[PDB]
Amino acid sequence: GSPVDICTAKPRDIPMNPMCIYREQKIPEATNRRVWELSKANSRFATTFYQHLADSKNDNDNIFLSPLSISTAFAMTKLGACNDTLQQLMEVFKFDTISEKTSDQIHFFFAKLNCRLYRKANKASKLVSANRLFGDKSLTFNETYQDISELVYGAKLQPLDFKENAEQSRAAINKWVSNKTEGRITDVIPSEAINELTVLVLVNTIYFKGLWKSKFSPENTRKELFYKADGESCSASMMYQEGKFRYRRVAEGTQVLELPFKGDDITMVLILPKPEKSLAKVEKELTPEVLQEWLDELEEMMLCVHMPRFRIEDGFSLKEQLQDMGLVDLFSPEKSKLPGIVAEGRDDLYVSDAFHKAFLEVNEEGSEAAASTAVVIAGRSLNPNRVCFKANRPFLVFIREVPLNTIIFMGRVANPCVK
Ligand SMILES: *[C@@H]1O[C@H](CO)[C@@H](O[C@@H]2O[C@H](CO)[C@@H](O[C@@H]3O[C@H](CO)[C@@H](O)[C@H](O)[C@@H]3O)[C@H](O)[C@H]2NC(C)=O)[C@H](O)[C@H]1NC(C)=O
Ligand SMILES: *[C@@H]1O[C@H](CO)[C@@H](O[C@@H]2O[C@H](CO)[C@@H](O)[C@H](O)[C@H]2NC(C)=O)[C@H](O)[C@H]1NC(C)=O
Ligand SMILES: *[C@@H]1O[C@H](CO)[C@@H](O[C@@H]2O[C@H](CO)[C@@H](O)[C@H](O)[C@H]2NC(C)=O)[C@H](O)[C@H]1NC(C)=O
Repeated sequence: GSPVDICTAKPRDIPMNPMCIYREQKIPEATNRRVWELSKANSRFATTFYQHLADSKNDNDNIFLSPLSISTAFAMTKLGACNDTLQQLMEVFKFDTISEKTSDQIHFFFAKLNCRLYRKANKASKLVSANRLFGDKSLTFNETYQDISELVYGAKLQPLDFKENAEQSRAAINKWVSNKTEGRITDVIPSEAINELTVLVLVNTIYFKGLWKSKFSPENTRKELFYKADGESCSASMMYQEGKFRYRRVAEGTQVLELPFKGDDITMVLILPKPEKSLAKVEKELTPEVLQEWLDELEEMMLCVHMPRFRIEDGFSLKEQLQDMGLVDLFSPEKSKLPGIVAEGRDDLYVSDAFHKAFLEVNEEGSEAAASTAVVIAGRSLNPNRVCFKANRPFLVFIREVPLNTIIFMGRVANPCVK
């Protein structure tokens, strides 16, 4: 190619100029100060956004998003944003809660994170991204932007004929995502979500395929009762397994359990509150630092584990939620301001809509693995010598990249029962 591999390259190289500027804390040994802060930022938007979304939903619904996906997709947007259609971004995404050093070169450090993130040991531990911008052809996009994107995020903007071929462009965008996601994330943008009036469109999804470092034996899976919040219970395929796992019983009996994937770089963390206590309180108590304290406190332990098969997922229309959180100008044709993408080809450029889509399907094998069918037996005698961690009541769920300490996925399994 022409430029230098961004991953190895430092800031003292690759001239990155954003048309608009916005200008100890015990960090673990062997850590990139800059990346670490940036992450500290994403995890804030994470819990924040999760809680806000959780209020809108009902304690009996499953939840699932990818804070990293969105933080990433919108960072792109802000590559060429300005004024309020920038301050808001920075504020909403917590980028203004880190050093001016990091808060400045956010695209650089996001590039670095993406580097340690999407490279690979491509074992049974894969992680594919699919974030992209779609704007109408009837506009000339700043090529500076275009280049920087491709290098930092690697996608550049994409012009589609919205004004004359919406349903065709819809299929275009759709057939792009149902690609990067190995024909798995299908129908990102729904019909009538894009019309001849669509200006700028934002899509963003993350896909994770992986196998448990310590799989469950299908012969141990069983039909047991999962008690929902509304007091009513239901049958679920409870998976069983006994081994040493990082565990931690925190405040008020809430248990934290970590199950790593082949590689130990990606893991699923469960936050399970005791039978009586409500997940709602825990969710409200959730702060980036609390989660961190819990993670560090973890200690390998020999335990008995009951976890059920399940699939949580959700196609998001962030526009609503985000602005409701304070992200306004960007979605407003009048107030927006993205001089970084278009000077003013056909006037006011703004994000018509933003589409999210993430899903998790766990079983004996791993995430997005080989499902089984062997008729699930019933009943389960009590394990002698020891009780047991049982996710037979609403629990939290986080899919994290450990080295980079980044929350890739977060959700709630409030009801995993027979679909
Ligand atoms: C296409 O968009 C890019 C940004 O997305 C534009 O980048 C230009 O980069 C230069 C780098 O030097 C900026 O210079 C300014 O320097 C002063 C120094 O006092 C600083 O205070 C400013 O914050 C800024 O870094 C420049 O502002 C920025 N765009 C401009 C000229 O405003 C690029 O110029 C765009 N190209 C086109 C054809 O519009
Ligand atoms: C960002 O905001 C600043 C201040 O709110 C803008 O600066 C003013 O822009 C108006 C044009 O609407 C000029 O008439 C003023 O002279 C500018 N400064 C003053 C004296 O208020 C700035 O233009 C905005 N950036 C853009 C163009 O997006
Ligand atoms: C996603 O769809 C397929 C993945 O199943 C990709 O396959 C390529 O398809 C294009 C035509 O769209 C061919 O020119 C390539 O030769 C195919 N193989 C390659 C090089 O990957 C396709 O590129 C992806 N993109 C889209 C828009 O569907």
